[PDB]
Amino acid sequence: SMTRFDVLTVGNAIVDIISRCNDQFLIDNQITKAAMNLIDAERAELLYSRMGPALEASGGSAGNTAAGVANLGGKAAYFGNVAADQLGDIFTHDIRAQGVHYQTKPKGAFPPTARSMIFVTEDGERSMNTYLGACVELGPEDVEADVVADAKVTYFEGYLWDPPRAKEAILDCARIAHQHGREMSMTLSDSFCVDRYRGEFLDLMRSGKVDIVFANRQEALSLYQTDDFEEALNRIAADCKIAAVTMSENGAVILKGRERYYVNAIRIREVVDTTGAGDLFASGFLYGYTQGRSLEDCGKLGCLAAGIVIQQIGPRPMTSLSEAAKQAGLI
Amino acid sequence: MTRFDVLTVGNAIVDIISRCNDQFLIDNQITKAAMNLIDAERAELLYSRMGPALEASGGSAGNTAAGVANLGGKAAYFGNVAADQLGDIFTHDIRAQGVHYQTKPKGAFPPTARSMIFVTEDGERSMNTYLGACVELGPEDVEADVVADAKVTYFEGYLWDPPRAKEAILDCARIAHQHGREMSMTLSDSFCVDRYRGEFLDLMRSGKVDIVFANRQEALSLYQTDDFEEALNRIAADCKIAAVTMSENGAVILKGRERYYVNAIRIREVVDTTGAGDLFASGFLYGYTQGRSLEDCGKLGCLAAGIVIQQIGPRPMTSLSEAAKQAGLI
Ligand SMILES: Nc1ncnc2c1ncn2[C@@H]1O[C@H](CO)[C@@H](O)[C@H]1O
Ligand SMILES: Nc1ncnc2c1ncn2[C@@H]1O[C@H](CO)[C@@H](O)[C@H]1O
Ligand SMILES: Nc1ncnc2c1ncn2[C@@H]1O[C@H](CO)[C@@H](O)[C@H]1O
Ligand SMILES: Nc1ncnc2c1ncn2[C@@H]1O[C@H](CO)[C@@H](O)[C@H]1O
Ligand SMILES: [K+]
Ligand SMILES: [K+]
Repeated sequence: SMTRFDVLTVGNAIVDIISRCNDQFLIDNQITKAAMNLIDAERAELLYSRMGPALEASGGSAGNTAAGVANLGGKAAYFGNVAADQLGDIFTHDIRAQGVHYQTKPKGAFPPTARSMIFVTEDGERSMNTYLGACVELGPEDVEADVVADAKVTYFEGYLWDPPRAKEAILDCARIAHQHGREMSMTLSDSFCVDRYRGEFLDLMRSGKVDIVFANRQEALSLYQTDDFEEALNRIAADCKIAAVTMSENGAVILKGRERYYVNAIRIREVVDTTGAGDLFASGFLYGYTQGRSLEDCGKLGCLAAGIVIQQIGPRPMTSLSEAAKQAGLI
Repeated sequence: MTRFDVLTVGNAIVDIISRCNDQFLIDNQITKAAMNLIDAERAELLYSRMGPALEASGGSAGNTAAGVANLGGKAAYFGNVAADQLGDIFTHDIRAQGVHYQTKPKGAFPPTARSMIFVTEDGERSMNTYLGACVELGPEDVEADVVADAKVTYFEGYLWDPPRAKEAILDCARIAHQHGREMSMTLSDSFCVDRYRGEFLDLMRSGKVDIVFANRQEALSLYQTDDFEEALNRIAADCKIAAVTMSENGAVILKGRERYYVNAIRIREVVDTTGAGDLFASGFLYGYTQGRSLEDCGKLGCLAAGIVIQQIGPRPMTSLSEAAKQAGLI
């Protein structure tokens, strides 16, 4: 039975730069609200010059998910490329300190470590502005084949389709994972990311390279270019073995063939910062999944972790998810 | 018209913040509630044992300048960072708050100072500081026109650790007083006071410092006494104005024989005490440079301090001017 890892995740290694803003700031700066907005180095400088005093926290969607799995008690690993700089050192420290295996080697100091300027509005929504930096170097050379072979699930970001060579690494992961009887999972990441790579994402699912897909409502609607959510659910269920579809305050639904399992969102005192919600939903789900739990219980664990992360600043819970899961009887 | 209300001078530091259990401090021989100086090797070692962290611009005087600006006052800062990413963060955050900050980095080594701050379940903070580029702060960093044009110049007792910062401070005191401005200092930390007791007393008695900030522990340390009433009597005799904080018991402001007691504000929970004294000084000095009564200066200080301890991060993320308006202090 013994496997070295429950979950390997693969993504853009990013440090977040976080500030609260008013609604007008997003309009003035033509930032798309609630989305991941890619930016070049010049725009990164410009936006930073306009940003208020900030807090820094290690981020990266898949990075956050790996950290969450480790926090819950699972065995996690991560592939993602930073630079040999202070931001890279922060990223390396934080993920390793959480007890995630992280061994991707920087290639030099330039391009520098990716950062995302995340603007949080009063409603708690987050709008991200990401300079990919050293993420553009992630490639097949960064696949630790022994780790993929020894991970129950390898999970990756749709966001990896933006940098040039990351997709080649992911295809290598899929080959190795499936040769060793493991499963592959992806998140659709962002509705505009889906707009960019819709055909390629559908191909990953239909060809069986991806077994388990994570989406939110917006991403699922985007995937099929529909405004009919019921259509989106029917189609996603036909395109992948298992789909986990989140619906913000309305909880989540897990699909497997004709099976549907609806889960409620937890009670929130107040939505502080939604950054990381989907990532931590994936942590909870994948932790449950690799512990042999029912699909419903995987959904419950996802909703618990996501509800915790949106009540704090920072994309990675600072409290014990295992303790919260125990208190909730999810164990 | 004067360009600045408050110029502060201190060690420019980025904070690296994590919550820990009580045993961690014991295992690592970290003095609880204190500023613990560390070398580069110890910084690497402690970081290797620290959990996932959050980074936020810090530096005691940096936080104070940011708080004055937040309240609506006009603030400037002198402090030295390196030409590196942490220095860029520090530079951005203080300038983004509307603080004049023009100190030029001198190189990439030593790198920008950082302090690993461990917050225990009681909200207490224990700081472990590698001074880095702070050791390079000297007289060359004094913007004489800024000192000349600031109502109050305020500095950290912490500046007595790096080698040449005290020379910059003596130059500031000269310029400030030549232009009829006032000088202020904070005693910073009780162990810092133990290190520089005689020098601090000399700054006060010689008139180089006009307004002194202390907490209870610092005041007791200054006179090596267990008697808080003795410490208050003595500190009042040694400086023109003393502002002495007493944590949950508020503060007392002393001027000659005058004493003004002020209450702590009501709080939801002590999340992280980092910055409490810094922000008390922000509120006090903001009030002081707006011509407010010493009691109202104390009340502004207690408001700002009470806000900062209810959040993670040494610099309030909320509007202090709005809070002051709501509390009817402005
Ligand atoms: N292009 C990107 N790829 C992967 N993660 C990203 C991207 N932009 C922002 N993020 C991360 O998304 C997280 C929230 O899901 C943040 O912690 C942030 O670092
Ligand atoms: N407003 C909200 N209230 C409760 N949970 C939420 C909210 N927004 C997001 N979530 C949680 O985050 C997940 C992904 O958005 C959801 O499935 C849900 O569990
Ligand atoms: N040696 C030091 N000099 C000045 N400020 C410091 C020192 N060590 C820690 N600090 C700062 O003290 C602040 C809290 O008062 C923290 O934000 C931290 O950066
Ligand atoms: N427990 C507390 N409750 C309210 N205010 C506090 C507390 N601890 C410290 N402070 C504030 O911070 C200042 C410096 O410690 C005090 O004068 C006080 O105003
Ligand atoms: K969050
Ligand atoms: K604080």
